[PDB]
Amino acid sequence: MFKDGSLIPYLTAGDPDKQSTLNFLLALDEYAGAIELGIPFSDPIADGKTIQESHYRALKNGFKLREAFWIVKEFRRHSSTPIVLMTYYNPIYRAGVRNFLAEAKASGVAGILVVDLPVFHAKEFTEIAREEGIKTVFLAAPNTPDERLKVIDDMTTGFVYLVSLYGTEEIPKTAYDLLRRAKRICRNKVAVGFGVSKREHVVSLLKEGANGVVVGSALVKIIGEKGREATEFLKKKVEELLGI
Repeated sequence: MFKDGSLIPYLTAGDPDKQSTLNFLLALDEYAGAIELGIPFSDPIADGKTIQESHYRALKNGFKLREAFWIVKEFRRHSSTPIVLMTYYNPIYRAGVRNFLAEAKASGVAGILVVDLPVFHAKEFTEIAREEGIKTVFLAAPNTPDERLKVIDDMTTGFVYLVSLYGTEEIPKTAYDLLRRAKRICRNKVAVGFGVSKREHVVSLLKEGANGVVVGSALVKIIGEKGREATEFLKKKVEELLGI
């Protein structure tokens, strides 16, 4: 979904509020190959500490599901950078898969990543996503075996998102091994969420074959600290990571 060498910011919708999120997106767009917008959830058990706290913040401040769509829709007026909605299944399930995906599209979403999509539902979900015009993004962690990477690559229409709960401050070996395995298997492009915090991380990861590098925790850490005034600090952290 993005150019090779792309940096992909991840932001939590409504952290600290929907207007600020929108502001952060507009400020980072010029460096983005694509953007992951996370829908906060009460039990984000698949995320690392930093991102989990951002979900807590967003929810405490009163985030409401469709505000995520408001954000995408407003962003669309200014830019066409691909946006991938990242969510837990619960919200989608409760709202009705097709309804959600349909609403997602109408607002401008290009792709969707369902963190904990039950395998039992993968098939129908992907079919509906295709019908509704939304590209799929599936996640794989270091404990994902080659056979599953393949099943994942065959269902993916957007890109494969490789993650590492490991944290770091070096990229863990197990993260690199996942990347190496994926490139040897995936036809789709792959993006990596290995918690980059330094310029050397971005350089290395792209050099090792990542088509794109997601930058989430780094960005979210500044937002948890600066609140609405995070903007400028965000632009500096991305420039730092890009060597500019």
